[PDB]
Amino acid sequence: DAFVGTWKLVSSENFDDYMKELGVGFATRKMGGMAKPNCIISVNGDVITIKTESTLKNTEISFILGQEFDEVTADDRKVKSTITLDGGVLVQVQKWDGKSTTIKRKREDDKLVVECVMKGVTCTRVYERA
Ligand SMILES: CCCCCCCCCCCCCC(=O)O
Ligand SMILES: Nc1nc2ccc(F)cc2s1
Repeated sequence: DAFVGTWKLVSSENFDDYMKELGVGFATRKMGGMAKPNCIISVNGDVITIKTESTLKNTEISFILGQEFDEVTADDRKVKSTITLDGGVLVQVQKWDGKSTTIKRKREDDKLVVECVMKGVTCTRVYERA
């Protein structure tokens, strides 16, 4: 839709603080902090696939909107994820050990804007088409 494409990270704010709030150790934060991943979003019927590709780590999720799925995150959390579409925004929640984090993906002008929230920390990551 508005989301389908190959997207390249162009900016990131507060990502280290976000990872620290998730419990990510220093070595992994160091790897994440200057990563510039691509995000490849595709849809086939009911099923959305989001691939994240980077030099040191690739991940992939496929899901149906509103159907919970098990996910291993790039920092090796085992989470229960649910993604819905709300006013054009893809809203993902990950739940694990009584905690939660939200990742909201929205299309704004030329950009894919990703807002990641854990507790008091809000990180914003912007991608543009490859
Ligand atoms: C090897 C690098 C691993 C870095 C660990 C990052 C922690 C996972 C949080 C990812 C949030 C998704 C952000 C996005 O799609 O831009
Ligand atoms: N597969 C990958 N997912 C992420 C998420 C964040 C990041 F900084 C690097 C990577 S690599």
